[PDB]
Amino acid sequence: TRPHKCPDCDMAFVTSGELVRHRRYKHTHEKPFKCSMCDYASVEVSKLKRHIRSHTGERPFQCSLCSYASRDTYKLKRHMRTHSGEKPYECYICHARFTQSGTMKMHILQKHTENVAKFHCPHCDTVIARKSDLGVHLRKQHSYIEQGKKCRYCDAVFHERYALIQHQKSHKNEKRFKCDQCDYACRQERHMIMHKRTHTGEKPYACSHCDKTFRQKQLLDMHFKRYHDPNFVPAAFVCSKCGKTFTRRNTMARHADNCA
DNA sequence: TTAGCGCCACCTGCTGGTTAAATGTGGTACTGCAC
DNA sequence: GTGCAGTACCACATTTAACCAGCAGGTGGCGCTAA
Ligand code: NA
Ligand code: NA
Ligand SMILES: [Zn+2]
Ligand SMILES: [Zn+2]
Ligand SMILES: [Zn+2]
Ligand SMILES: [Zn+2]
Ligand SMILES: [Zn+2]
Ligand SMILES: [Zn+2]
Ligand SMILES: [Zn+2]
Ligand SMILES: [Zn+2]
Ligand SMILES: [Zn+2]
Repeated sequence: TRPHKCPDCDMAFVTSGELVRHRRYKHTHEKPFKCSMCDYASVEVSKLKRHIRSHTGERPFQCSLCSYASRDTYKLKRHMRTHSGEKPYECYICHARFTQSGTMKMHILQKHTENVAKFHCPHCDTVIARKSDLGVHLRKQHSYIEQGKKCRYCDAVFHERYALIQHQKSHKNEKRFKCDQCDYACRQERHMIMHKRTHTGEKPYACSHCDKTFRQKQLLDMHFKRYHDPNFVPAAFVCSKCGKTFTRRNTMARHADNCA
């Protein structure tokens, strides 16, 4: 039961080899064998093996059910959870199960904690929680475009999407449509079409029970509902101080406020 | 002693489905004015 | 009062990007063995 103990820390190990290796990890901090490619070194030979494999790209073990070959056995074991499911880790609050420990840690941090430090965009004012989400934001909004992208409503050309969106947000209080015969302007195409119809005098809309024609659909609907609906009675608003009748609402107030 | 192996975690990073905020559409009242 | 013309609400349908769980690559720590 742990014959050996580390003098400089609290760890106790059964064998001399295990305690020595623990001393290598935390106390000796030596680098006898490093990689032939870079300056990285390790304590165990298998760590240098997998580092060399990452340098070269060798995948020893292949998945039984899929076409994935892993450089390490633990990678294959974790991959097997894709086919088997079997989410080991469980949240202690919402009791949700997750396949990887990091997934559970991120879930608990971002779903059951209020004050969590967040990342700030180096180029814009947006604030994001996850660094991966920040990378997506940078790669989408802040990416550079060689060919550029013209503004939707002007001849301005931008290379960063964030700049393009910020420019296009300045055109949301503008009447692009302008009549060629007068100074009238509007924001929706239907209004411009109606104005040009009034300019030309065209009345495309026609009543189906009379000879009358209209320049707008709403006008024809109101005429039909008035002069072709026997069971219709107009709304009459009565002054509360004198009693005389008024049809439109605003006129009734115009009389009631000045009535005696 | 010592390399090998197995397990486990930690750290980092990418990626599609989900969803909620933002935004564009169009039906339908709603007034100003000329008659 | 009313019809025409232009405007104003606003419920609704897209649009878009953060949210989030699902994944994989590189490294650090430990417990035994057989070699
Ligand atoms: Na409109
Ligand atoms: Na996924
Ligand atoms: Zn120690
Ligand atoms: Zn190396
Ligand atoms: Zn598989
Ligand atoms: Zn949870
Ligand atoms: Zn940004
Ligand atoms: Zn513009
Ligand atoms: Zn005009
Ligand atoms: Zn009619
Ligand atoms: Zn009155």
